[PDB]
Amino acid sequence: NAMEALKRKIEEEGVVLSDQVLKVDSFLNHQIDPLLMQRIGDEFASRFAKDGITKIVTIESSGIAPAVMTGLKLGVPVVFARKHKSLTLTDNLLTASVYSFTKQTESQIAVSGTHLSDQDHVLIIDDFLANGQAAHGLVSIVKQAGASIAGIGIVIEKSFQPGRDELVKLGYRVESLARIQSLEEGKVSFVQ
Amino acid sequence: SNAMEALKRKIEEEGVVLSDQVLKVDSFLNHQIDPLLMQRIGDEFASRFAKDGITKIVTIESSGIAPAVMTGLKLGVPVVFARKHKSLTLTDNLLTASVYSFTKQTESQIAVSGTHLSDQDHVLIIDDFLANGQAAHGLVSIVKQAGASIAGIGIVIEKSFQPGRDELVKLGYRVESLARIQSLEEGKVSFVQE
Amino acid sequence: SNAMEALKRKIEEEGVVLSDQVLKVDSFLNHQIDPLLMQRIGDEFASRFAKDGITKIVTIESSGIAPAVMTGLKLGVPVVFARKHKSLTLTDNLLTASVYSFTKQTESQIAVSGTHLSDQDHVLIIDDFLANGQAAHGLVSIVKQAGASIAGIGIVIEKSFQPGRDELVKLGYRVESLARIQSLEEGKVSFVQ
Amino acid sequence: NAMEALKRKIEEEGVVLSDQVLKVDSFLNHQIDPLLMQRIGDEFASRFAKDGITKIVTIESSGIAPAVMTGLKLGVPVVFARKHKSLTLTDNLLTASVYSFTKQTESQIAVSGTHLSDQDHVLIIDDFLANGQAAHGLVSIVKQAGASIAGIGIVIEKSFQPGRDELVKLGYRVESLARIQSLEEGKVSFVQEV
Ligand SMILES: Nc1nc2c(ncn2[C@@H]2O[C@H](COP(=O)(O)OP(=O)(O)O)[C@@H](OP(=O)(O)OP(=O)(O)O)[C@H]2O)c(=O)[nH]1
Ligand SMILES: Nc1nc2c(ncn2[C@@H]2O[C@H](COP(=O)(O)OP(=O)(O)O)[C@@H](OP(=O)(O)OP(=O)(O)O)[C@H]2O)c(=O)[nH]1
Ligand SMILES: Nc1nc2c(ncn2[C@@H]2O[C@H](COP(=O)(O)OP(=O)(O)O)[C@@H](OP(=O)(O)OP(=O)(O)O)[C@H]2O)c(=O)[nH]1
Ligand SMILES: Nc1nc2c(ncn2[C@@H]2O[C@H](COP(=O)(O)OP(=O)(O)O)[C@@H](OP(=O)(O)OP(=O)(O)O)[C@H]2O)c(=O)[nH]1
Ligand code: NA
Ligand code: NA
Ligand code: NA
Ligand code: NA
Ligand code: NA
Ligand code: NA
Ligand code: NA
Ligand code: NA
Repeated sequence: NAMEALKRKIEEEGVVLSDQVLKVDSFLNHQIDPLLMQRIGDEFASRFAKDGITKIVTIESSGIAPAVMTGLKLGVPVVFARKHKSLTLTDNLLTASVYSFTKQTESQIAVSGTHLSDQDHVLIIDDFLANGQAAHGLVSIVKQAGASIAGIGIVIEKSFQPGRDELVKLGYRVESLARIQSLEEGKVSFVQ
Repeated sequence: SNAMEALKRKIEEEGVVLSDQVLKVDSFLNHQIDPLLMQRIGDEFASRFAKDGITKIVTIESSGIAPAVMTGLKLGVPVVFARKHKSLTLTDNLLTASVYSFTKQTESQIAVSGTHLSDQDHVLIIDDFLANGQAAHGLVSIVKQAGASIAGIGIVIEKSFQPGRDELVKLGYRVESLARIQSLEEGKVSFVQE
Repeated sequence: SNAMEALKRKIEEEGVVLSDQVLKVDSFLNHQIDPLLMQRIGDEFASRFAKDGITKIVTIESSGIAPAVMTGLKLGVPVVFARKHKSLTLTDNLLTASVYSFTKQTESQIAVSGTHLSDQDHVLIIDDFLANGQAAHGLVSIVKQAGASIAGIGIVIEKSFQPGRDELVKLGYRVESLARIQSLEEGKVSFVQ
Repeated sequence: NAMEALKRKIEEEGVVLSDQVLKVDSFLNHQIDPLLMQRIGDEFASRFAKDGITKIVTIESSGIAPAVMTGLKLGVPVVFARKHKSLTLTDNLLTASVYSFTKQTESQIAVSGTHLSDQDHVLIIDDFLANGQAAHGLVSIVKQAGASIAGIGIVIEKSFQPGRDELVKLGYRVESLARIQSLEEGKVSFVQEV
C-alpha cells in the first residue's frame, strides 16, 4: 500500500538533520517522485471517496503534487493558497496569518473567495504536519467561505509536535500516511 | 478532444484578459488547478517527447509543478522544481541562476540542488507561461551548469507576441507550446493562426 | 442653495485634487459623511425619479450606502447594497457580477442576494462616483439577472472626462449626476456648465 | 417607537441560523429599511440629545445607515472606519487590531485622525454587539485621537455574549435598542422587560 511505500522511501532516502528535521528532498520537497505521488493521492482518495468531497485545498509549493494527484482520483479541482504576492491573486481574498515558531514571524496566506463556496465540502491536503499553523490557516480560510471541512490529509506527520493534536481536538479528521514518533539519534521511528 | 483543443476551450470560456500583456487563468492553472486537464496536458507533453530519451523534468514553483508532475508521471521520470525563495532543506550543491523581473526591475535568484541533476540527464523543461522568457533562461542555465542536455521546453500557454519564444528558438531549443496566443489586444484572446 | 450647488461648493472648499486627477472628498463623502448634505442629495435624486415608479434602490458598499439610503428614505423604498467580500449571512441565491479595474488592471466580484430583487422591481441605482463605470455596469447586470428593470442611475460625483457615463447612456440608461466634473487638471476642479 | 418597530421586524423577518447567529439581511445587513433606520437614528439621538455629541464613529458597512440617520438628527458628522485598503485613506491613520472568534484570525480597522480631534465627544454606533471586539477597536481609535466617548449605541445586542458586559465594566454607556437574551431552539427571546 501507499503507507508502506512511503515509509520505505523515508527509510531509504530520507536524511535526519539535527535529530529534528526530516529531509526528503529526493521525492517530496524538491525532487518529486510522480509515481509515488500518484499512489499517495490514490490512498487519500480512497479514505475520502464516500465523503462527498467537492474541492481540495492545499498551499504552495510542496503540497501541490500530492493534492493534485488526490484531486485527479476524486475528480475535484485543487486550490492552492499563496504565500507571497502574486500577479493575479488580487481581490476577493480570504486570508489567514501563519506564525512561525522557527523564524518568529507572522506571514499571510491567501485564497481567492471566488473559488470557495458555502456549498463546498473541502479536503485539505498538505505534505508535512508539524506545528500545524498553515493547516489552521487553511481551516480558517475554508470556514471564512462558509464551507465545511471533510478532513485533513497529511503525507508526513511529526507526531511528537502538537499540530495533529490541535486539529483533532477541534473535531477534524486527520489522515496521516506516515506518522513519525521520533527523529532522535539521527533515525526515523514510526508510531506503533 | 486533444489537450490543445481542451486548453483553448478553457481559455476562451474562463480566461479573463486584464491587459494587453496579462491573461488571467486562475480558475484552472494559476490558483485553482483542474487535475484532469493537467493530466491531458502532461500526456500531450509526454507524447511529443516520447522518443527523445527524457530522464528528468525540470520546472519552477509554483504553477509549473502540476503540469510538470503529470508529464513526469506519464514519461516515468522524476520532476525537480526550482525554488525562488530560501527553503528549509535546499541547503547544498546549489545551482543558481539570476532571473530579471520586468516589474521589479532587479534580479532575483532561483536555485536547484545539483544532487538531483546529473551530467547524464536529458532534461525536458516544463512551465505554465512563456512571456519574456527570463525564468526559462534561468532553468536552461541551471541545467547546463549541471552538465546536462536539454531535450526541449514544454509550455502550457505561450504569448507569441512577446520575445520569450523567439529567444529560446534562436538558441536552438525545441519549444512545444500547447496554446499559442497571438494577441490580447481589445480584451480578447486571439490564438496564432493554425 | 439646491443640493447640486451645495455639493459643488463643498467640493470647491474641502475637496483636494490628488495627482491632478483623483478628487479627495474624505471630509464629507468617502470617510467622514455630512449627513445633512447626504439628505439633500437623496432628496434631489428622489425628485428626479419621483414619477418613475421606483420600487427599490441598489447600490454597493461602502461610500454609496449613505446617499442611497437618503434617496430610499425620501422615495419610500428599500435599499440593497452589493457586497465586495464574504459576509456571514450572504449565502442564498447570490447574483454576481465581475468588475474590472482599468486603473489597476484587475478584476473583482460583487454580489447581491436574489432574495431581495424581484422580477417585479423597477430599480434606481445610486453610487457615489462615476468614472470608468465598471461597478455601475455590474449593478446593472445584477438587476437584469433578477429580471428587474432599471429606471436610471443616480451619481453624486461624475468625472465626465472618463468614459463611464457615455457607456451607460449609449445603452439607453438615464444617468443623473449631481456634480459633473469636466476637468481636474491644474489641481483645480472645473465643473460642466 | 423604534424599539417596538425593531422587535416586530426581528420577529417577522429575522431568521435564526444558530445559537449565535441571527439573519436580518432583509432590513439591516444587505437590504436596508430606510424608514426603520430613521426611527433608529432618532431614538439614538433622543438618548444622547443632552450629552454634547460632536461626532459619530462607526465602521463599514452595516453600521453606516443607522449611524448616518443618528448624525442627521443630532446635526453632527459621521466617520466610518474602514476594514480594507481604500483609494484615499492614506495618511494620519489611527488603527486597531480586531480578533474574530468565528475566523480565528485578526483584522485591522482604520480611521484618519484628520477627522477626529481631542475636541470631539464621540457617540459610537454599530449594528450588532456580540463579542465586542470591533467596539473595543473603535474605542481604542477614539482614545488614540484624544477624544472622549459619550457612549455606544447598538441596534441589536446579543446579551448572552460577553460584548456588552466588557464595555459596561470599562465604564461606557451602552444603549441597545434590541437586546436578545437567547437564540436557542430557533427562536428569538428578548431580555425581559418589567
Ligand atoms: N522537509 C521538512 N520540512 C518540514 C519539517 N517540519 C516542518 N517542515 C516544513 O517547514 C515549514 C514550516 O513548518 P513548521 O515547522 O510547522 O512551522 P514552524 O516554523 O512554525 O515550526 C513548512 O514548509 P512548507 O510551507 O510546506 O514549504 P514548501 O516546501 O511548500 O516551500 C513545513 O512543511 C520536516 O521535518 N522536514
Ligand atoms: N497569469 C498570467 N501570468 C503571467 C503572464 N505573463 C507572465 N506571467 C507570470 O508572471 C511571472 C513573471 O513575472 P515578471 O517578473 O514580470 O516576468 P514577465 O516579464 O515574463 O511577465 C511568472 O509567474 P510564475 O513565476 O510562474 O509564478 P507562479 O504562478 O509560479 O507563482 C509568469 O508565469 C500572463 O499573461 N498571465
Ligand atoms: N474619491 C475618489 N474616488 C474615486 C475617483 N475615481 C474613482 N474612484 C473610486 O475608486 C474606486 C475604484 O474604482 P475602479 O473600480 O478602479 O474604477 P474607477 O476608477 O473607474 O472607479 C471606487 O470606489 P468604491 O468602490 O466606491 O469604494 P468605497 O469608497 O465604496 O470603499 C470609485 O468610487 C475619484 O476621483 N475620487
Ligand atoms: N447577521 C449577524 N451578524 C453578526 C452576529 N453576530 C456578529 N455578527 C457580525 O459578524 C461580523 C464579524 O463579527 P466578529 O468580528 O467575528 O465578532 P463576533 O465574534 O462578535 O461575531 C460583524 O459584522 P460587521 O463587521 O458589522 O459586518 P458588515 O455587515 O458591516 O460587513 C458583526 O456585526 C449575528 O448574530 N448575526
Ligand atoms: Na506544506
Ligand atoms: Na513542506
Ligand atoms: Na511558471
Ligand atoms: Na506562472
Ligand atoms: Na461607489
Ligand atoms: Na467611491
Ligand atoms: Na458592524
Ligand atoms: Na454587522
